Amino acid sequence: SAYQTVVVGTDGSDSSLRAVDRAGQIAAASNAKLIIATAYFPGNAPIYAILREANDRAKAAGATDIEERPVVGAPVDALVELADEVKADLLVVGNVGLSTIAGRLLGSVPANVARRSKTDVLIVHTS
Amino acid sequence: SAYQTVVVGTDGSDSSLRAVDRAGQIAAASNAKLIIATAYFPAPIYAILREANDRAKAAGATDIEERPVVGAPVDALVELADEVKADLLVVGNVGLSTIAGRLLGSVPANVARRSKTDVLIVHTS
Ligand SMILES: Nc1ncnc2c1ncn2[C@@H]1O[C@@H]2COP(=O)(O)O[C@H]2[C@H]1O
Ligand SMILES: Nc1ncnc2c1ncn2[C@@H]1O[C@@H]2COP(=O)(O)O[C@H]2[C@H]1O
Ligand SMILES: [Cl-]
Ligand SMILES: [Cl-]
Repeated sequence: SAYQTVVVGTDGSDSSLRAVDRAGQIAAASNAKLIIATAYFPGNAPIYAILREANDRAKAAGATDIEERPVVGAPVDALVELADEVKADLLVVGNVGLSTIAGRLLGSVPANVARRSKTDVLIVHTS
Repeated sequence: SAYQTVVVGTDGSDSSLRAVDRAGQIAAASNAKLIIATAYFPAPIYAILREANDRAKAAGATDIEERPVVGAPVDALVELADEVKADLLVVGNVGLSTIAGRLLGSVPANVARRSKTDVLIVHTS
């Protein structure tokens, strides 16, 4: 059953843009819609700079159906909620934060996304 | 450039066979080889792997290897992915969102953290 809708979270980090490269490849192969999301607490010119570069990276990896979503709020909430809202088949994040003791105990975006998601989660090895 | 070598872990559970189903489909769509791995301690095992092969085929995959590996699930999956130069490791989600899991460890969380490859955690339960 092919992925139809893939959501990828980027904060503009090089690590995260690697997560976008991969989501873009997976989307192009599944023939899926890719949704690039960037969560932020709000001026807001850099959020759209992040989304256009992510778009360019995803398009270079093959994706052709790409949507950009600037989302107001915290990263975990914004990605999980977005994924429920668009009925995403897959949610993609990088792995920054997964290995520190403080991230394991206090939280990180990939770990909390993995725990909270009701869909498949791809954790791209970006660091 | 796609994923070319996909590893999926199964213990024979129905939940882990849904992870095999998804890995099969990804392998098909990517044009990759699928490796089906079952970690154990010292054969139920070939029964398990034959079911998994059947499911993976049903899913579109054709280039399949069965690989039984000795040891604990996380160690065996992570070492195998290293040895076979896996581009993607696929596991199901049992234990991931439970406190028992934070306390005893879960396969998916430990794999996500310790693998050196992309990890797809399938929402199998
Ligand atoms: N502000 C954000 N918006 C969307 N996703 C984010 C944000 N911050 C962190 N993430 C995700 O968490 C990931 C942690 O590792 P990466 O930097 O490789 O990639 C990151 C993104 O996928
Ligand atoms: N002995 C094992 N061999 C390989 N993979 C395992 C083993 N035990 C658990 N797993 C993996 O961890 C996942 C936990 O959820 P599932 O049962 O959906 O799918 C399981 C497998 O992918
Ligand atoms: Cl560690
Ligand atoms: Cl719990």
